[PDB]
Amino acid sequence: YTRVVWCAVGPEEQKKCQQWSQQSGQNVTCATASTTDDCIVLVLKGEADALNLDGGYIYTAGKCGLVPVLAENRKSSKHSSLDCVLRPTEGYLAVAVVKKANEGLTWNSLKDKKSCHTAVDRTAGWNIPMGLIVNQTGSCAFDEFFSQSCAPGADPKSRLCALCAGDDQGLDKCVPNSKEKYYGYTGAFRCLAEDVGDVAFVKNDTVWENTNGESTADWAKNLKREDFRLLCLDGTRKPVTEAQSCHLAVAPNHAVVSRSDRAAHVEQVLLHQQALFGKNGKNCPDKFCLFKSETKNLLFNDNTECLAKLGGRPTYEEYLGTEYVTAIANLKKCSLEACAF
Ligand SMILES: *[C@@H]1O[C@H](CO)[C@@H](O[C@@H]2O[C@H](CO)[C@@H](O[C@@H]3O[C@H](CO)[C@@H](O[C@@H]4O[C@H](CO)[C@@H](O[C@@H]5O[C@H](CO)[C@@H](O[C@@H]6O[C@H](CO)[C@@H](O)[C@H](O)[C@@H]6O)[C@H](O)[C@@H]5O)[C@H](O)[C@@H]4O)[C@H](O)[C@@H]3O)[C@H](O)[C@H]2NC(C)=O)[C@H](O)[C@H]1NC(C)=O
Ligand SMILES: *[C@@H]1O[C@H](CO)[C@@H](O[C@@H]2O[C@H](CO)[C@@H](O[C@H]3O[C@H](CO[C@@H]4O[C@H](CO)[C@@H](O)[C@H](O)[C@@H]4O)[C@@H](OC4O[C@H](CO)[C@@H](O)[C@H](O)[C@@H]4O)[C@H](O)[C@@H]3O)[C@H](O)[C@H]2NC(C)=O)[C@H](O)[C@H]1NC(C)=O
Ligand SMILES: *[C@@H]1O[C@H](CO)[C@@H](O[C@@H]2O[C@H](CO)[C@@H](O)[C@H](O)[C@H]2NC(C)=O)[C@H](O)[C@H]1NC(C)=O
Ligand SMILES: OC[C@H]1O[C@H](O[C@H]2[C@H](O)[C@@H](O)[C@H](O)O[C@@H]2CO)[C@H](O)[C@@H](O)[C@@H]1O
Ligand SMILES: [Fe+3]
Ligand SMILES: [Zn+2]
Ligand SMILES: [Zn+2]
Ligand SMILES: [Zn+2]
Repeated sequence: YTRVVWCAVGPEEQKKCQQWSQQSGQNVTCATASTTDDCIVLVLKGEADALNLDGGYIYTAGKCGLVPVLAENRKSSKHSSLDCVLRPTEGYLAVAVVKKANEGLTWNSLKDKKSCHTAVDRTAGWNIPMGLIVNQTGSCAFDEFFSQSCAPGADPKSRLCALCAGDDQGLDKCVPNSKEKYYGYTGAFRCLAEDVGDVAFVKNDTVWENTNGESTADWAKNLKREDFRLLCLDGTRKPVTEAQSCHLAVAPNHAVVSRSDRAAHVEQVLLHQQALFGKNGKNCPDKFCLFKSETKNLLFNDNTECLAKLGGRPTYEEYLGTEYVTAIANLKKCSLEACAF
């Protein structure tokens, strides 16, 4: 058989990947790159096999010929009798989150406010909110909309990176990897929690997972759900319990992608690796947990119960959904079928 070469984005993911590799008996090994796009390029070159991607990155990867293999499946209600690996995914809720204390901030007064984004090109953090904003403002100048932002992956000298903080030393400001303090779901929510931004573009789960003691992290320790609100598209504000009626979109779950020629083997290896290291995994938590990273969502989201089989052997467009694909396409006209590499 062959080994599977995972691609880790940044040095923290690399550390986790190297643990996984050690525990896997080298069935999985690790390549690393600085950005998700660079990992995609490694995969395209055949120098890595696979990584797990947000839907916006799935679009990039898809255009370049990479295919979805398995999807993250979090806890559900529905389809409650089937195994996680066979339970249909549900998709996560992209939300706009503000402080309750920031009274009178709504969707319609976001202009010239400070924003926190997971990263450029990600679903909840970018594609959905900026796609909506471009459409409603009828302008492609999404780079001049918020007074300041943290939008990892944007030009570090620009207003879209002005709120980003980098790493301990204050290097890597605005890089789109976990070295950036305000990267990703948990980083963007932290940017809001610390009042660096006025609004965070994250998902519903992020808010719950980092409040009311669900996170023991210093910046999250003491956060309370009731101190946050969601911005609905109709201009109202709701408690974070109302995400099902106050979201920006429903997003397709992050999913593993590979070259088509390696998909079957990546799939088999992953199904076995999560049997060992997944949620009820034979050797998790004693040895290693693939879906834990102390809240940092490294390699996979920490709320992943399993990687689930896809159904209909879907193309990247089918997996993302035609509506989301066209929304992305429309947005990218601002910055039209390619491989961008
Ligand atoms: C925004 O993001 C949040 C973070 O992801 C989401 O919150 C999380 O939601 C999930 C569930 O969607 C929660 O997971 C659960 O946590 C529970 C406690 O830790 C677990 O314990 C029990 O789980 C059972 C299964 O869900 C529940 O029992 C029931 O299920 C039975 C059988 O299906 C049903 O049967 C009925 O029961 C009735 C009782 O009176 C009876 O009258 C009827 O005749 C009928 O028999 C019924 O549905 C029942 O409720 C049980 O209640 C426990 O919950 C559970 O296994 C699961 O792991 C996370 O805890 C949430 N996380 C946090 C931090 O809150 C949030 O949902 C999301 N928002 C939106 C809108 O998507
Ligand atoms: C920012 O603005 C842009 C521009 O408005 C916007 O892009 C537009 O997005 C629209 C929504 O995706 C899109 O409109 C479409 O819907 C048509 C049908 O959608 C269907 O739903 C019904 C009901 O569930 C079902 O019958 C279908 O199964 C579809 O799921 C779609 O197609 C048609 O084909 C059908 C046959 O296959 C026919 O029955 C029917 O006659 C239609 O011809 C359209 O192709 C289209 O997807 C707009 O096209 C699109 N505009 C442009 C110019 O591209 C972005 O969405 C927005 N950004 C954000 C983030 O919101
Ligand atoms: C690494 O991958 C190999 C190949 O899939 C696994 O090998 C299994 O080994 C046991 C014991 O020799 C056999 O009974 C199985 O038949 C092998 N797998 C298959 C399906 O051929 C091995 O278990 C993996 N190790 C880890 C730690 O992941
Ligand atoms: O792959 C299943 C995905 O289903 C949805 O996608 C729909 C989409 O809503 C619609 O525009 C189109 O007509 O059909 C696709 C199915 O490919 C969601 O995008 C996701 O929840 C699912 O991954
Ligand atoms: Fe995402
Ligand atoms: Zn092999
Ligand atoms: Zn909806
Ligand atoms: Zn198909």
